[PDB]
Amino acid sequence: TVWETPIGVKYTLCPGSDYLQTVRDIQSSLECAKICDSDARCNRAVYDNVNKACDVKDRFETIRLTNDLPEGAFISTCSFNETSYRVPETNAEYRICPDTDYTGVNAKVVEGVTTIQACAELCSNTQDCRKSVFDHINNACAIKAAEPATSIFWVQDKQFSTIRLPENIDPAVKGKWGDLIRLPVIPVAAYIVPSYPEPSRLLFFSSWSNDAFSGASGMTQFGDYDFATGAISQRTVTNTHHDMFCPGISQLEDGRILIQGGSDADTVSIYDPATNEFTRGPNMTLARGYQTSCTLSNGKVFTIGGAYSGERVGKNGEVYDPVANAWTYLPGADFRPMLTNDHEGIWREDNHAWLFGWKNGSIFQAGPSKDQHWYGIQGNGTVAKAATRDDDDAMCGVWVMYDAVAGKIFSAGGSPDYTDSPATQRAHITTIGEPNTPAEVERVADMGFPRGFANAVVLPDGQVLVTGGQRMSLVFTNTDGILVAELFNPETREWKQMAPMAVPRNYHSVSILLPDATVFSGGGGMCWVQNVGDSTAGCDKTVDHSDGEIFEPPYLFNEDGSRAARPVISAISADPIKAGATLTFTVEGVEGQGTAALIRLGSVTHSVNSDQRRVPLNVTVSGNEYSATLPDDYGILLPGYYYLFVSTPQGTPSIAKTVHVIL
Ligand SMILES: *[C@@H]1O[C@H](CO)[C@@H](O)[C@H](O)[C@H]1NC(C)=O
Ligand code: NA
Repeated sequence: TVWETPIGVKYTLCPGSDYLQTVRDIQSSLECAKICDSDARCNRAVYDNVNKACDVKDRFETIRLTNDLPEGAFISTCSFNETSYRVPETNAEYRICPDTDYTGVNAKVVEGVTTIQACAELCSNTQDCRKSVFDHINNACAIKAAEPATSIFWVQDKQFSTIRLPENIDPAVKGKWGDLIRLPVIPVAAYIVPSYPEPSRLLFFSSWSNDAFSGASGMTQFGDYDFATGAISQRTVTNTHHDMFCPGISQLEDGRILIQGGSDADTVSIYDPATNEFTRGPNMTLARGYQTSCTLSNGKVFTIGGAYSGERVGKNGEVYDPVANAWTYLPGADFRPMLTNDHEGIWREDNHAWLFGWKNGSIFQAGPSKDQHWYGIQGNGTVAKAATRDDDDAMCGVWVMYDAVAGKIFSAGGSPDYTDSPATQRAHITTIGEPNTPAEVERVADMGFPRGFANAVVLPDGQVLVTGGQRMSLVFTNTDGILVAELFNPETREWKQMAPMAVPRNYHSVSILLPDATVFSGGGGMCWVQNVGDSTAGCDKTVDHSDGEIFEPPYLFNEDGSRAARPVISAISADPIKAGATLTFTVEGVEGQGTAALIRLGSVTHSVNSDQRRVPLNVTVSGNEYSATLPDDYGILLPGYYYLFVSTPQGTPSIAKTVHVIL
């Protein structure tokens, strides 16, 4: 049986079970349960039908706390009924969420506060109190330290109640986060499934466990999130003998997803959206993990680096040809020029290269190494310096091609070492034109927050949303996770701070652009255990975030906070299209002339998204009939699957329609 209190707390009564307070003249299970709920310390109690007594820890019956979320779960909204509370003679009202805590630095902790009301009163008498916590077990009141200088998290915990002064957030300025979406496996890696008329599914994957990894295992846990309908499922992919944790990821011309190395460091898996199945690729010429791969102008996939797994040495380039179905080793694609200097040595130094497919089968490497390089696949491979981005390495910085037409790359954050490393606020616009000629680098305004292990996406208007990351790179921690998202506007070279997300998204988190021009932010954590099947019970679960949250940017909102009217792409052929061809589509529901941009479908892991890029379009209109001449350079318009967004003149985007660019 399950009893639900008047605020929504849940207890599970199992008649016939046994396992601080012992109350007699209790007639039933329900009564003992009501005793359990009275006591902030009570997770489990025993009803004794024989002696008619209730023990707060057959002849007996057990009572167990069983909320929809477990104790210690991060929340974005009160799980239970909230109350308002105004401090007498104050004209200052607070929301109170029972059975929850605010974790993080305290401005003050005060002993001998015996009621929630006295805790609210203390908050009212403390300058700059926006969040306080009442400790039901110890009779103490904590005032939380000021945000966003400090990061404060909202956790489900019966010991406490939270007290807050609501902040008015204008979504027309700051966007809006939805609530946490619980997932079966930590989304350490994710990709949009190509589909017509628009994608509806995000696949995501961890390792052999939903919240743990080891080494080679031959299995990956996947989740499948239909963001159209909210349906979620999971599967264990074993048929490719591939633990896909810590891989390279690239989308092929035909929208198949090439997942390369990681825990099974020499294994390759190909996801086919048409079948929803994985097939074995050919083994890589070199075993690799934590490498980046990029799809090229000719549909081949280049990769370099990957010392995380396989041999613990620098890894030269190689290239996959999906038509020959072959890997070729490229020793002339030398790892040495692209190394960082890391306190953990070569294991780290060749990891997570900022790689972009460009003109004539070239590769631009934008970082994270101080120096930028051109790589190529001709002969045995090529390498040359292109520019100096910065005076330090920015390992796991964010980076995105926000304007492929103008060769524009934005990068921000990262840390000089992979871990135990203060993150930078530095940001840069890199401009590329002719491959194997100098790049240009312009330092732009610093980020408002230092961020290691952040994520970034380009939006239809060319702005870049940076989500999560932490002030100091500390693998597998929540520590000083930034919750405030930042929007960088390349037109003004300005940052704006957005609404805060609920959960820190640091190491092993992702972000990715959804077809409604919202951003999924999720994941974080994972536990290392020595062997496949070992117990995770000794793992710090507070750093695991088997969930995500979706950000609506400012462009989705009118000045009054209502949802702005979106253009509708009412008709577009599902036929593939070549570079230089004319895309035509019908647009309804726009006042004045829409703009159009293509955004390549994303794939993401370890602060690496080598599949996304924005290709802005010029359109001409005859009535409701739009036409755009696609760039004729496959270095700009990479093959594969794209979102087509039509935006109002004020910058509100349509739901995307899928466009397939072919060779
Ligand atoms: C992958 O293929 C290569 C070439 O046959 C082989 O020698 C290697 O052992 C294979 N490795 C794995 C890890 O399957
Ligand atoms: Na370093």
